[PDB]
Amino acid sequence: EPARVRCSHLLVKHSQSRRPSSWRQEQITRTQEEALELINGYIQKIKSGEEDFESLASQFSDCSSAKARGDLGAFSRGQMQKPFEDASFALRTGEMSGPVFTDSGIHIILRTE
Ligand SMILES: *c1ncc([N+](=O)[O-])c(N(CC(C)(C)C)[C@@H]2CCS(=O)(=O)C2)n1
Repeated sequence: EPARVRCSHLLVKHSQSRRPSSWRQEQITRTQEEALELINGYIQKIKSGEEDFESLASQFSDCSSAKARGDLGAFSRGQMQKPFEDASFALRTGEMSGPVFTDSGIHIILRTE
């Protein structure tokens, strides 16, 4: 394990997220059940090749990271929410997580460095 990893991510918020608003939608109205459907449907399109992960993150991620195509940069442990941190460090570079639940919402993660 390295001291830091670099990941991109796509976040789908829901109405019970920590902050139920984003850059692309002033009030998040969708249920967590609908947030996961989207996450799972993004995963299948990324696996089929129909969709590109960073194109999707730049259009639909409810996180400000979307303006950088999903990239967060490099981070060590002790910084992000534990579920995101653990999931990110359990990835090989170039590997894409399944769903990841944090207080912010539901995440797909892709380790790059
Ligand atoms: C979304 N876009 C950017 C970004 N960031 O600036 O790193 C985050 N972010 C970190 C902050 C705490 C907002 C600085 C996420 C918070 C939830 S997370 O653990 O998935 C990382 N989010």
